[PDB]
Amino acid sequence: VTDMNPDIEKDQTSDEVTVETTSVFRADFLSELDAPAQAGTESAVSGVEGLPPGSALLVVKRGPNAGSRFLLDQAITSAGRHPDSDIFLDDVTVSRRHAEFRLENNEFNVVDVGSLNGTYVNREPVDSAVLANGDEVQIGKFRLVFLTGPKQGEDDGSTGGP
Repeated sequence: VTDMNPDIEKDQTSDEVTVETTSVFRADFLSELDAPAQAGTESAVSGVEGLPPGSALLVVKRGPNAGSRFLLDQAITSAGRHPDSDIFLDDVTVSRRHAEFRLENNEFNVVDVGSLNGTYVNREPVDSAVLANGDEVQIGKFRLVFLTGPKQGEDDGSTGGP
């Protein structure tokens, strides 16, 4: 103890405990959200928001880790602080998982199991909310919006030449 070259005979002042709780901050209570501003935007060239190739994903728009996603290409992914799952958000903020996006009834959903910062989905706490088009979920302290091909049915159309 007191390693890393004992020549550094310096501490803060005292104390030892700092990370007793998985890290708290930013969560869907005070900041990021602020107003019901829903961003109706597609992924530039598209093809990764309206995706029905047997896969769908929630993607964290922005929020501490940001840039992330639940891959629901498999029947269920653990979402949050994860050494090994799929959706890891910094792996420092969430109680291992806020949710696991379980596919039941052909629908992917977020199952709240208690996340450290707090669980919300569209400003409301739920049990298991369906992967939807454009809506976003709070896991810990990140804003995670989900997209998928399924929406209103897919009638298919290759005929579109004016």
